[PDB]
Amino acid sequence: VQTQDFKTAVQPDTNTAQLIKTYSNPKQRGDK
Repeated sequence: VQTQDFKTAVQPDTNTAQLIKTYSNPKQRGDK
């Protein structure tokens, strides 16, 4: 997966979030 540019209160960048994204939404762009 791709890390987000900055962390946000509503969507922080966490390891479990990326693990979930590996199958829920892999082709996601971290650009903001």
